[PDB]
Amino acid sequence: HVYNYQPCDHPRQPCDSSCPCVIAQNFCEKFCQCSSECQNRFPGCRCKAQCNTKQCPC
DNA sequence: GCGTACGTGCGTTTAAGCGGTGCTAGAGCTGCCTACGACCAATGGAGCGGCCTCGGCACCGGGATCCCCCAGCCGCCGGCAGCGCAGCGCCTGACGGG
Repeated sequence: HVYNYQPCDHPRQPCDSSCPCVIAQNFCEKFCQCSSECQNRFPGCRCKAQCNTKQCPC
């Protein structure tokens, strides 16, 4: 069930299980209204050599 | 489960052990003489107290390793399953015998 990303909006709600990204089984993008503390956002892709291999989580 | 090496036993054999000398070295003691450490009275300054000021170390923050981990990756190889086959014993021909 691959779902197209949708910007979840949480003006006062937390990034709860009601989060559209959460229910969509997908990470919250930086375009989402989930704050800079949302735990569903991607962490940052710090693969030193090249972000290109099996060790690269990305 | 393997296996060796250490316990048990036997058969030499030899140095411990006993009993015996014989010695003098060295310990024990005494006599006597000296010096050296305790004691006493003085003296000052080394040591101990009281301030009291810088920076060595503490602490931080950040960047720098660097081991630790492990899937990636391949080599290897052996097992394994499949395939081709080598050899044999029987099967069965070739041909004279029965």
